[PDB]
Amino acid sequence: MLEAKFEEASLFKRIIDGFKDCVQLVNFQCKEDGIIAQAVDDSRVLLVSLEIGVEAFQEYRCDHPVTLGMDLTSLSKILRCGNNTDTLTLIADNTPDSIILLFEDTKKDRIAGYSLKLMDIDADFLKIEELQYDSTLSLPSSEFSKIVRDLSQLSDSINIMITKETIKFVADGDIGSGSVIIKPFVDMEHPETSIKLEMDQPVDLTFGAKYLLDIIKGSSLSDRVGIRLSSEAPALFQFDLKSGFLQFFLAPK
Amino acid sequence: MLEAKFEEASLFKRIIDGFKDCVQLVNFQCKEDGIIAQAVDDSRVLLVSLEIGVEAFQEYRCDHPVTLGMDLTSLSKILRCGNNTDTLTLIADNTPDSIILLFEDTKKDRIAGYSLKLMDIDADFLKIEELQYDSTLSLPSSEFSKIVRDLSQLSDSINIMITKETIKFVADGDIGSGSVIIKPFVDMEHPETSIKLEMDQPVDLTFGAKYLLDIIKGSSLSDRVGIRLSSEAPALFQFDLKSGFLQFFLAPK
Repeated sequence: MLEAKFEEASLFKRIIDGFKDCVQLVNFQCKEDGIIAQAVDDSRVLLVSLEIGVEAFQEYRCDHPVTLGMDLTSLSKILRCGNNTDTLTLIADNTPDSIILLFEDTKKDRIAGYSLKLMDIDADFLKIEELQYDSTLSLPSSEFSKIVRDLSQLSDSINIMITKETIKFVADGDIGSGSVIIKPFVDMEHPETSIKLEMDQPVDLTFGAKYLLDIIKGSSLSDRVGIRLSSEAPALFQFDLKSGFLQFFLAPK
Repeated sequence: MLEAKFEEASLFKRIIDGFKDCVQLVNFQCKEDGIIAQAVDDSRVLLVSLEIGVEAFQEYRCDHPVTLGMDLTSLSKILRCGNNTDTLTLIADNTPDSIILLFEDTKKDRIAGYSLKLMDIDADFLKIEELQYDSTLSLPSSEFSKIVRDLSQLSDSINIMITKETIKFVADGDIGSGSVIIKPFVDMEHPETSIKLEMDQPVDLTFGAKYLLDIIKGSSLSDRVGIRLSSEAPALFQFDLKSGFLQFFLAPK
């Protein structure tokens, strides 16, 4: 048996939102300390990686390991029906054919439950090693969205350059041309607004805008996003959850 | 989908307690206005009949009719695990192979769920008609237990006679012999303790003690029990629930 209950259904919706647009079928591997879910883009360009620990749930129980392979387009249509402020409880038995999603509001005395047919996903193992990066930075995730959403109009590629106190984004296409420079800064009154940069080595990297358009969809999960960049390895984008994260690994062109 | 949630798991335990000892396999027929479950004794002597309306649950949802055929010995072993003060939620999908029982305590942040395999019961339809009875009476259900438990030791049969202000029980066997006479009475300060009798016609009936031993197991569900007796028809024993009842129909020897 598995019982994983979110205080706010919304949390789970937004988790599925960072995923559904760039991968369709994902296994969710539940065990005693919580859930990880990890998927590749088809084209092997984008790896997505979720961790939700026990502490993220209102109440959680998983005595024996289960894999919940579920279609995110389907899952997402069921999640659409929940009030975004409801209780969400996931329930699945020992060897599951199905998952049960149960929206509950103890205030209004309203209860709803939906059933989602699990499927056999059979994905490639993902070997995600822990690395050292040339540069590390954080900023409000919504500042990151706005830059990505704006420059994306102009080019399929966005170039990111990091130099001593400079984070530079550039997009150059057929119609137009964009350039944004942000500087690390400490915000006395509002530290959540700060841009932090830690640079061991300058970096200069190009990424497909389409993939950055996918990653910025993790934004609703966290005020801030952490970007780790390196000349040899894929870049890493991370949105911290209360007791977990959503990570994207992206390869430069 | 079906979601039927009891504020107190205990209510459901005691409901299953009035049943499990005299019938093993019962269908529970859920629909929009709630659940009825009805079973015969093998020997066709004892009919059991449950009604639980919507108002009996904390929250209830059943849009489409489902039959939950379940083994009460099994069901009862799962129910044993619940804290008697917990939340119990029953969940079953559209066409169910299984039922899910979910014990929850929002105070301790403890959650447990168990799965029970439904089975195909195939019972006889029960034609339960509404009748006129010679005599009708109520009394504390626990007074009824004590009389039945005591006289049962002495004889496989208990004789019940009703005359103008007299309710008489008699048991006569090989070892011993018992006689209890209770008189209708109004209890000023404590009306729940009253014995009420309404007699249209005297009655004189014998019943198998074993079957009365089964019926008095409905006692934990209600302070009072109503007994309706007639010379032509089976006797009717009823424990009222908050918005339903548990009935037993019993044929005299």
